[PDB]
Order: sequence, then structure tokens, then C-alpha cells
Amino acid sequence: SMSVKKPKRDDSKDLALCSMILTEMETHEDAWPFLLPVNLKLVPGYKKVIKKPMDFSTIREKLSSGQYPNLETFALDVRLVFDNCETFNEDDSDIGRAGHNMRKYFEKKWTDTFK
Repeated sequence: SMSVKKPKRDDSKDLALCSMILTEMETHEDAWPFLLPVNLKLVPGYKKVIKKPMDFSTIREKLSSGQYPNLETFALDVRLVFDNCETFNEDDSDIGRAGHNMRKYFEKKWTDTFK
């Protein structure tokens, strides 16, 4: 509360460390469904169903331009990518399996880097 603070966690490396995680996600062999925005002119149903589209290139641009206020807002956009994928794609599909694999990969890196 006023003039009463928990000890200050060092957050000075968070920007660099989120960039490294994102690089590792970008270079994973199962990243291909997530590298670019979904083409809303060419994929029937996507625009109406998926209220907040997100993809790795859009996260990368937001990161590079100071649009993430903290490391939790960064994790929310990465999770958004996988939640959108589960909403639109059957589990037993190449893209459905890709999203489960990437979410697992991301969550381990996140725990090992920050928790």
C-alpha cells in the first residue's frame, strides 16, 4: 500500500529474455501455422469467429516497439495464439497438433526462464 512495498524483483533483462524465447518459437519446425497473420480475405469464417487474431510476427513487432508494458502482457499474446488455434482447428489435424506442441514448448521455456 502507500509507502509499503514488497522487495524489488529485477526486471531489467525481461525484454531481452522474451526476445530469446520468441526467437526459439520462430525457429521451431512446427511454427509454420503461426509465423504470419491468418489471411482474413482467404480463410472463410476466421474474421467473424476469432475476435482477436494474434501471430508471431505481430508479437515480434509489438515487442520491438515497446508495446508490451510487462512480461505478463507478452505471455498473454503468446497464449492467445494457441487459444485461437484450438478454437478453429480440430485436435486431430496437422495444425491442431502443431498448436499443442508449441504451447508445451513455450510453457516449459517460460517456467525455466522466470519461475
